[PDB]
Amino acid sequence: TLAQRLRLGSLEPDGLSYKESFIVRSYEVGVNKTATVETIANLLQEVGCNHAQSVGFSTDGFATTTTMRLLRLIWVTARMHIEIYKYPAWGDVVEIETWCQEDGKIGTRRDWIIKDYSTGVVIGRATSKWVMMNQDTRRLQRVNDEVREEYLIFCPRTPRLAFPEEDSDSLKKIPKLEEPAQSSKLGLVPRRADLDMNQHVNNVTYIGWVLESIPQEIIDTHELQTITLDYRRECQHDDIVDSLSSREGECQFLHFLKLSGSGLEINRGRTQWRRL
Amino acid sequence: TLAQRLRLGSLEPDGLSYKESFIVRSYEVGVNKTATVETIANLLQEVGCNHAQSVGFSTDGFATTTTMRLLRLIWVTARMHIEIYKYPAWGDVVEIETWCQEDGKIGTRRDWIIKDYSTGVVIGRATSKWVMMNQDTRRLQRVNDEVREEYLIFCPRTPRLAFPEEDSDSLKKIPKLEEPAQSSKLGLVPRRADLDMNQHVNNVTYIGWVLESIPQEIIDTHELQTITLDYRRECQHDDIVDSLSSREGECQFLHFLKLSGSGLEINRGRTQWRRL
Ligand SMILES: Fc1cccc(F)c1-c1nc2ncsc2cc1Cl
Ligand SMILES: Fc1cccc(F)c1-c1nc2ncsc2cc1Cl
Repeated sequence: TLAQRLRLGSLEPDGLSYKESFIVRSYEVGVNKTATVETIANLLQEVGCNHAQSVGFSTDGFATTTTMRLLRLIWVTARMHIEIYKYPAWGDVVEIETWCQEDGKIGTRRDWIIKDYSTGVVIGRATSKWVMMNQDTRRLQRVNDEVREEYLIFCPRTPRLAFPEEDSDSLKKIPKLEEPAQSSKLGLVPRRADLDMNQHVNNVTYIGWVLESIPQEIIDTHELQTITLDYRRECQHDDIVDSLSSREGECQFLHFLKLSGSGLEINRGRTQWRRL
Repeated sequence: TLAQRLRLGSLEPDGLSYKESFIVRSYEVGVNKTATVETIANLLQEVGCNHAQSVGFSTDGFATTTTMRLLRLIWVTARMHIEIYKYPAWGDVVEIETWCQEDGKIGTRRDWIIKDYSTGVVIGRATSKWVMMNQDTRRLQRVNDEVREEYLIFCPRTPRLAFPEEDSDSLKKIPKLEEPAQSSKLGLVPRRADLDMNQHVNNVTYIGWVLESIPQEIIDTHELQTITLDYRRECQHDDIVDSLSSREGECQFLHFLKLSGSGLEINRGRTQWRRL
């Protein structure tokens, strides 16, 4: 397709990773005169999509194989973990590599390295854990041996980890914060613009909501260094959400999104912050 | 710079208009599987900012001349008018031409043509009125003959109009909608994410707030064909917005944005809709 030809990317030599670069646009930058986390997350999704496209997945339910489509099987995000050392500026060229390895029998892990292409310096990295689910029962699966063959051709056989260090913050359990929470943002409702292709509430919306929970004093004086998010439930368009946070100039916060009425958990998270 | 070498864009020969093309990315497409209005608005900003950059304007300012810098002056939208005939799909390429001509001495008019990249068929167009504003006082300004000298070199001598037709919808005055209004979206609040470099509410957010007021039946069964938005008074980060609309297979809405507390008008608008 024309987009594959023109895009600033391509499969890498071994064909087991994808690389694409993006010119940071003027509207992508926030109060810190640099790319918002939302922007970064979007680009993580874009390169993930384009990787899938380039190995022959026919953009249906994302990353679904020919058999998965037939057996009504999909990939759902259990965890996202983003770490940014340095937010890029308007007009910077950011290179992002992404690839996918097996994650035992439960599902799949997608990683990302984020470079400033000019310097070649790593400005961020990211890792994510996904699980196979029957889209009809919404119930988890041992990854069929049929499916594994279809996708593992396009994955490195031996570990490639964006986070290869020992007790990696990326795999740390997140506990439920104790109510009442130090900070809260109450009665949040998805806006229309927050809804994706398939009418699900966008990952960037969950990110936004986590930040809404943070005290003005911290965002005025600090920048987000890491975010971790575990997803339990999809938030419906008319659902009403309370976003909570507590602590646990370099600070961490525990997060928790629940439904205002039910009290039911939508997600929980952790965010680390650096001083400006 | 590397960004300009990699952008699908360039000044035209004459140095009086700028053209840049875009691949519609995965997260830029809404429920209709086509680019959102928020993406198209964003793209119109980007191509305008890159035209500024291309004739030697610096960063930290959209088209703010050497003097404007010194006086702490910026450009703000008085009126936006967009028309889309066809929304590009995920993966499609659109070319946008943009240029800027003078609007008496109250300010400047920026216009856009949107074409399909391959064919060069017109799928959309836009025009806008901008006025100078002190970025600190947030107060509108007499356009200096000093600043006119600095920019007028890069504006075509004789009118170029994206809307060359006679009694153009783009120039028609917008009446006050009669309250109480058919449709409403109350207690809207700027998100942290809506705030730009300088800490004020993005142009695109006001468009979103207008679409929030339209009934679900319409968005489910129709596409936005045109929008006219007047910006009368700014939304502050701490302000709360009520967004109103009424009617007046092609349907129109009169719009009105006011502050929940004051009852102060910030914006008034028209939207024209086509059936999917
Ligand atoms: F898109 C892919 C191209 C090549 C190899 C892969 F493993 C994938 C893939 N990426 C995923 N990302 C999140 S779940 C998921 C599942 C798969 Cl099969
Ligand atoms: F960017 C520009 C490049 C070239 C010529 C111009 F006149 C501009 C310009 N464009 C604007 N667009 C909205 S306000 C505004 C003001 C100016 Cl001075």
